[PDB]
Amino acid sequence: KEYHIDEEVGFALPNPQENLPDFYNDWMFIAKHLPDLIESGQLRERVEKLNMLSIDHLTDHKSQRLARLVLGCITMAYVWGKGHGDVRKVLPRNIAVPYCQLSKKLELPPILVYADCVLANWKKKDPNKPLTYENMDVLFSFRDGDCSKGFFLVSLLVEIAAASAIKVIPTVFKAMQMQERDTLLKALLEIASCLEKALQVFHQIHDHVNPKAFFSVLRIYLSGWKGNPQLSDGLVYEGFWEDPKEFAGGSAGQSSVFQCFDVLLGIQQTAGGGHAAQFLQDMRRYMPPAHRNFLCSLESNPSVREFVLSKGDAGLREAYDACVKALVSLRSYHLQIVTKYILIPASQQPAKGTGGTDLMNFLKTVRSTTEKSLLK
Ligand code: HEM
Ligand SMILES: O=C1C[C@H](c2c[nH]c3ccc(F)cc23)C(=O)N1
Repeated sequence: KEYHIDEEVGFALPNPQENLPDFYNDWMFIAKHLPDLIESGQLRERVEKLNMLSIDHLTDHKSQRLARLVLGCITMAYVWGKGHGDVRKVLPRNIAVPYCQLSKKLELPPILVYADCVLANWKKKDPNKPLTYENMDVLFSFRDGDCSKGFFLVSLLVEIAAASAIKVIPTVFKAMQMQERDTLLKALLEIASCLEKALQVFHQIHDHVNPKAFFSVLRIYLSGWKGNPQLSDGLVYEGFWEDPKEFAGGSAGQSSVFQCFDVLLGIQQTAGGGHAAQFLQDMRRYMPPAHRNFLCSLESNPSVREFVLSKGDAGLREAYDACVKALVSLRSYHLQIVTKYILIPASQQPAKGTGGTDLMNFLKTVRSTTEKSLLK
């Protein structure tokens, strides 16, 4: 099927919708003017003084995703608010019930996710320029000096960078069942080049993001109500659910990019039964419906790994390894990001990433599992 993947931007939503139908200018204004409404303390009230708009005037997917994004950021700004510690352990029935309903139709859970605040949360400034940081901006933000532009867009520019490798994947599987060795070597080497060029994109996080800002401000807003003490037994979605419900916060863990290439190269991240594997399977529930699909479509295919090892073919192993290396490289570099942006900021606070994991030995499990797949 068509797995909602683009030749140019891969898993990212292509040319997203910036404006909702006029019926929803109530929603739109609260989200568009979020930095000032919590700077004041009128956000929770402006949301409480909102009547229940039904969802059935959102027609196409682009719209429903922008509504997800609007209803998403509002729900976070409400619950967390100033984010200086005072929380709302219950969500207003009037924002809850339409957001819980849109989330059920899209098969996503009712909380801001990677798909919303990165993949649907962008536009290009001058629509006849390339997809660089200068010529791009996010649609929605939480506060000022939250460095949410840098964070969300460097995240995106990696997704973009990976799209050139994802489009090669069908060549790999065709080459295997057509028994075309030269085609397959070229394909894996191409996927390799794209994945090692994506490491340079990661370097931009230092340029456009600020450690203390991310950690003390933006981290609090992308945070979830699942194993969070602040909201002991989840959040109450008044009207929709009889009890309160626990849902994990936003994470690049909800990125299909890194999981896609783990599955392709037969790196069994989602096997073994432990904490790291479990997190990575669970975060697929937070991926869009058609991406969740794409990943198990890749699991359904014959193993590139089993195929490559079946032959005494140095060049093919070298190419397969070059891919696995690229993935280690990125996860090795990503460990340095986390040290700079979470570990040290936390140590100057008189860990806990947005996802909710024992992150340092979680990442190194996931990093270790990757380099265990190196053939040689
Ligand atoms: C300031 C920047 C970043 C920080 C502070 C950060 C932090 C973290 C943390 C704490 C986790 C563990 C999951 C959790 O508990 O949330 C994680 C996982 C992950 N991050 Fe990041 N991250 C950053 C940038 C990026 C970017 C730009 C990407 C990709 C575009 C990325 C990709 C991932 C992936 C795929 C995982 C899941 C684990 C894995 O597959 O290796 N990260 N990150
Ligand atoms: O603390 C973090 C940051 C990191 C992350 C990287 N890109 C993201 C996009 C959205 C989001 F909610 C979180 C992230 C993560 O998985 N936990």
